[PDB]
Amino acid sequence: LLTDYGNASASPWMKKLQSVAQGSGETFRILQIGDSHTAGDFFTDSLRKRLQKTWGDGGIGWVYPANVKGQRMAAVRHNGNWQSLTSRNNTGDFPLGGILAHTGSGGSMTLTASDGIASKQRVSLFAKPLLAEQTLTVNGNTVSANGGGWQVLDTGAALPLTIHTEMPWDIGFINIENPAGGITVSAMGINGAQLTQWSKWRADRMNDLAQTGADLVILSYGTNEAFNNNIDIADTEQKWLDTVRQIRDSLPAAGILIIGAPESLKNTLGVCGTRPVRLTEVQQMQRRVARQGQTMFWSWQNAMGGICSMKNWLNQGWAAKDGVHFSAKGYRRAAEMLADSLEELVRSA
Repeated sequence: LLTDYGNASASPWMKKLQSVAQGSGETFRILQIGDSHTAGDFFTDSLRKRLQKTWGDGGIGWVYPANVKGQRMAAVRHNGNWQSLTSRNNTGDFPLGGILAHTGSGGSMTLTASDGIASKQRVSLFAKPLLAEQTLTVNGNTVSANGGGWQVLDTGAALPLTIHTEMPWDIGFINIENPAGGITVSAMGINGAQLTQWSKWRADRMNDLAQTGADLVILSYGTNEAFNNNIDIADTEQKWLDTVRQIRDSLPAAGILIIGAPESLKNTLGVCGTRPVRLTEVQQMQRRVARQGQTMFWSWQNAMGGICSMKNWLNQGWAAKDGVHFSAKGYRRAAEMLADSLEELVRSA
């Protein structure tokens, strides 16, 4: 299911994962950026809880600053008055991820862990104050911007985490990491999004990517590309290649993993017809990009059983009735196979 068009065993990220496996105390950071499959967190959470069992619970990772409508964090619950805005339907000075929250004056936000660890964790926030040297608090402690513009605030706190804002800030993803090291899986999904739609985010987004410290970047798109009947494959392929180059420039030591689009259906009639007219071309394009960019490629369609499988997963309670989105059990099933492949690769090094 997983093809390596690069050299995983000899790569710096692999060497770091192995060190983490031996309990070196580092944090190995997995960042899946994708569409609605990613934004639901069912696929990514399965991946989270499994890889964390295998190599260590490094903490919840990069999570939303607030509740996002139609999207889901499994590993944190939100309680506050911030308002999330997303690039799905809107414009904005978005940091990497397509997500920001206006806090307003007198703003307040608390994130409480669906489980917990209650000891002081490492905390970073993407954040942009209205005014240059402005402040906010985290569990009562004063945390300060330097200059203005988007930046990462580095601090430390225990969960539950309460952020107060006397005057307005915009806040992006927030990083929460166990200081004992281990694995984090971060889910940066936008409902309906395509990979080329990083262009909706701010110009310095690659600078943001560099600040996430991701050691493995998983790109999960293709579904919505496939639903554009007039997509230019040739042109799209370039922008995919160029996006891969940019990732490599900004995170020279990261591994890159491309998840080929799973089978989706235009309609659900008669032995898994009908596929979107352009699905196959997008799938084949993704593999080509993987190979040229020396990336890893996980075939989600093969993982399902190959062509004509969506109706079967549909019949099996693994897919939604729309033939495009999966059920919770469906995502957990698919993520487990990815996990399998990842552990198989590392075991093989």
